[PDB]
Amino acid sequence: GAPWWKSAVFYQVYPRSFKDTNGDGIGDFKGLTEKLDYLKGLGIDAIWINPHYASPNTDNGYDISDYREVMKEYGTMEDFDRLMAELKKRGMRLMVDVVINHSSDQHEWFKSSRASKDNPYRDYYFWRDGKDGHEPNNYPSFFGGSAWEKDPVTGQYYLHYFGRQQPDLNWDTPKLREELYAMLRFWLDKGVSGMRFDTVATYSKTPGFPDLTPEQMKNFAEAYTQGPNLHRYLQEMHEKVFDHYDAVTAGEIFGAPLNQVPLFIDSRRKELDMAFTFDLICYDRALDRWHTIPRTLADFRQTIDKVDAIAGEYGWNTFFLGNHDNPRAVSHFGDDRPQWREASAKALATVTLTQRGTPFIFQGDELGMTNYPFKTLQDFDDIEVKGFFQDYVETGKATAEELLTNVALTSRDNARTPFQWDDSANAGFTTGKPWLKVNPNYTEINAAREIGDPKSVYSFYRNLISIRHETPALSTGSYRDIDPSNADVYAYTRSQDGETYLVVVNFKAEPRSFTLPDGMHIAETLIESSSPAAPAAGAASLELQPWQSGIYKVK
Ligand SMILES: [Ca+2]
Repeated sequence: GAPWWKSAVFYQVYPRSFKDTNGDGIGDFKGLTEKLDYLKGLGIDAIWINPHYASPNTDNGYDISDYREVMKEYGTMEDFDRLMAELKKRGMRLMVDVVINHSSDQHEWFKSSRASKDNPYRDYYFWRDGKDGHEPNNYPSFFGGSAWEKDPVTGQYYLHYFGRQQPDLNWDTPKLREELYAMLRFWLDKGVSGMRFDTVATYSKTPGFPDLTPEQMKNFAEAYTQGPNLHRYLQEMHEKVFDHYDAVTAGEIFGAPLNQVPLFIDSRRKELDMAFTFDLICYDRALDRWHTIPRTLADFRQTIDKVDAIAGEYGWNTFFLGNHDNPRAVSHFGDDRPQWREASAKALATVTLTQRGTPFIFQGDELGMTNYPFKTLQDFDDIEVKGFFQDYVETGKATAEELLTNVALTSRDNARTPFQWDDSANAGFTTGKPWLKVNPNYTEINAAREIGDPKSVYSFYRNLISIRHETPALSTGSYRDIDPSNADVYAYTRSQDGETYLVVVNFKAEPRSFTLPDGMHIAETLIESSSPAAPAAGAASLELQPWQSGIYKVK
C-alpha cells in the first residue's frame, strides 16, 4: 500500500491564535486539545503545529532555547503529553516544526560555545577569525547586514544566516549531528509522527567560507543552499532516525533551484518524504515582498503543474493555499467580497482536496475566514511591516498610505487573527483580551454557525474530505492539467486503477461554458458547489455558475 501520509489530510494549527483556555489572550495546548473533537469531525487525519518549544520569541518561536522543553506561553510538558494522548485516542497524528539550522543564542549549547575558544561546545556552531579588520567574509544575512557577529569574549565571529540571535548549528561536527538525532527521538518517542524541517536546504556550509562572487551576492540564498554535504547529512539523518519510525518527514525548501527539489524527496534517495515549496503561495508577490503583481489562473495552474512535475514518479508534494506567513486563502486566490466569499472559498476547497499531494488546510480556511480590515499601520503586529516602513517610507520610496494599502493585502497578520469559534466576545477565542484583534466579520463567519448549516463552507470542506478519503484516485492518483493556458476554468483529471475523475472549477465570477475533452463524458457527479443541478449522465459539457466547482467520475 501507499504510505499513510500520501492519503492523509493535514490541518495546520498556529497555536497562538487557535484557542485560549486561561484568558491570557494567547492560544495554548489545552485549547488545541479541547478542539480535537471539532477537527476529528471535520475529517482531519493529522495536525501540524507551529513551533512549540522553549523560546525567547524574538522570531515567532523559531529561535529555540531548549529543544526538550515547551513554549511557556502554550502551557507545560504535561499539557503536551495530554495532547498526544488525546490525539492517539482519536486516531490522529501530530507533525511538528523542526528548526535545526540554528538555535537561539540563549540555548545552553551556545552559552557554553561562546564562553571560550576551548570548550566541548565550541564546534556546535561556527566561529571564525575576522579578516582585513572586519568579518571573516562577505556573507549577507537573510535578515539584513552581515551573517557574521563578533563576540568580544573570544574576539571571533559566529555565523548566522538568519537573525543575530539565531546562530547556525554546525552539522559538520558529528557530536552535534548526534545531539540533534537524539533530540528528534525524544519527540518521536512521545508519539510525534511528522516533522517539518525548516530551511532544510541551508544545513550544509561551504568548506573554508570563501567570499561569495559578485554573481552569487545577487542571489545569496541560492548559494547558501549549495553546501557540499547537504544530501549526505539528510541521508545520514534518515538512516539514524527515520528508518526506525513510521513518521513522515517534510522539507521546507526555498532558495534552491526547482530542479533540486527531487534530491530531497525522491523516495529512492532515502532523504525526506515530501516537499513544502513556495512557488504557488508566492506566485503573485512582488520582489519587494509587500506589493502584488497581476496574475491569472493560467499562472496559478502552470505553477502547480511545474511543481507537480518536479516531484514526478518517486517524490511527493504537499499542497496548501494558506499558512501562518501569508494572506488568507480566500482573499488571496478567491474573491472575498460578500457576493463571492462563500462561493469562492468552496471552489478553493475543491482545488485543495483534489490536488496530487498531501493537502494542508490552514486553521480557519475551512470557515472562509478572510483578510483583516487594517485601518492604520498601528494595527499590525507583523515585524516585517516595521522593516518595510524603514526601508521604503523613511527613504521616501513610498508613502505610509501606499505601504498600508499594500501590506494590508500581503501581511502575515492576516493569517494570525484569532480563530473564529462562535459569535460570543472575541469570537469565543478567549475570555480575555486577544493578543491580536479578532476580525469583526466573526459575527457572520464562525464555526458555531457553520457546523450547524449543511450549506456552509465548513460543511463543504467536511464533505470534500469524506469524498477524498473514499476515493483513492483523489489522493494517490495521477494528475493531468487539461489546458494549462486556460485562464477561466481550471480542469484536470485524477486517475488510478482505471478510474478517472474530472475536477472542474470556474475561477471567474461570471457564467462559463466548459466543453470536456473530445471523447470524455460524465459518468457520475460526486459533489458540486454553487450549482443548481448536476450534469446528466453522458454529458460532454458543463454550464458553470460563477465560481462553481465540481468533481465528476468520467466514463
Ligand atoms: Ca492561553
